[PDB]
Amino acid sequence: RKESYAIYVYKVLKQVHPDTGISCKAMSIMNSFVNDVFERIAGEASRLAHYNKRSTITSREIQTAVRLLLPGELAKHAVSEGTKAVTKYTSA
DNA sequence: GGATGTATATATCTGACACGTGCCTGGAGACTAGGAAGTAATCCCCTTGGCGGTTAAAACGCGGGGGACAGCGCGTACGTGCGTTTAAGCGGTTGCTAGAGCTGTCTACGACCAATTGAGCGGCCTCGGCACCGGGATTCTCCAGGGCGGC
Repeated sequence: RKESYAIYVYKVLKQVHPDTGISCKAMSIMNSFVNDVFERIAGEASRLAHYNKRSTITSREIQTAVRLLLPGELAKHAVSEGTKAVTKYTSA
């Protein structure tokens, strides 16, 4: 009961590299990275909601936080990823 | 004798004080639930002062040469100044649209709560692969017999 991100990072690793392992320190670094990106995007979306006098955080605020924080092709590819995930989640 | 410098008085300009009003946001009073303080138990990590042994890192000394720094020359590129151009800055036209603010209505979306159950965490059993032990096949070193030579 430690509430980590290790199993999902492991499944993503088996998606991109099915025959590659990962050490415990590298897994801790990946968990810290996911937590850092989560709190950056959530803080930017919270600030965006407060700037526009909105009481809710929607996918638009998350999208704007992604386009604000992520640079270059990372931003547009993450927008395409999140957009098609939201489209798949809505239709079904 | 005429006009100029200077002092006191009066009207006007301007920042500041108080009065008035709305309104809406903070304060007063009451109630309630849960966040956090406190308590006890268990277990593992950290503290302080020691010992022993390995060993690789740290320290010290010394020679030498590479590099930092100073000086000098030179030539070029930037500062300085002036005359000319040009465009910024201001004021102005003329319509339309974007956007803030306010009011109003409504609806879909998210909070909330109860029941459920299935994905996450731990252990247990098994397989894939690596490794330990016993047995069979192949090649290397050696001891002895036969033949020849000498007195």
